[PDB]
Amino acid sequence: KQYSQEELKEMALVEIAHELFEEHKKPVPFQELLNEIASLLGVKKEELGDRIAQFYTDLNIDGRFLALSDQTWGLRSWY
Amino acid sequence: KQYSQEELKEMALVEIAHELFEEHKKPVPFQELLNEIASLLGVKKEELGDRIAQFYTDLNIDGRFLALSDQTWGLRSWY
Ligand code: NI
Ligand code: NI
Repeated sequence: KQYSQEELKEMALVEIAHELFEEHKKPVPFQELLNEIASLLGVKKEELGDRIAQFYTDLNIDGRFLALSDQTWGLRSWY
Repeated sequence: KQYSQEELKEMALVEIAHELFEEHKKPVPFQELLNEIASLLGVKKEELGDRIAQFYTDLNIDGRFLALSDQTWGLRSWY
C-alpha cells in the first residue's frame, strides 16, 4: 500500500475499502472488509461503531461498488 | 493440506470446500470457493460444470455449512 496507518486514519472507511479491493482484487464479504479495515487502523472492529452504517451506506451510494448476488458461506462451528 | 491433487480429484467438491474452510478459517463467496477448488484440481472453473449445482446443493444439505447473510461486495470495473 501507499498509505500509512495515520493516512488511513484520516480516510472514509469506503476509501480504505476501495484500496483494499484494488490490492486484493477479489470480492469480499462485508464483515471481512470490516476486519481488514479495523486491522489496518489497529483498532478492534467493535470500535468502528458509528462508522459501520455510514460505510454500508457509502458502499451503496458510491458507483464504484457493486453488491454481488454471490452467496457467502462458512462453517456452523464458527457461530 | 494433507491432500494431493489426485486425492482432491477423488473428493466431492463439498469435502474439498470443507478442508478449504478448515485451513482458511474465513467466510468465502461461493464463486471464490469455486476458483480455489478449481485451482487445486488444476482445471478451469468452467470445467466443473455439472458438479456446480451439485456443490450448491450439498452445501445446503450438509449441516456443517451455513449460508451467512453477510453481503458480498466488489468493484463495478470487474464486471
Ligand atoms: Ni454502489
Ligand atoms: Ni447447510
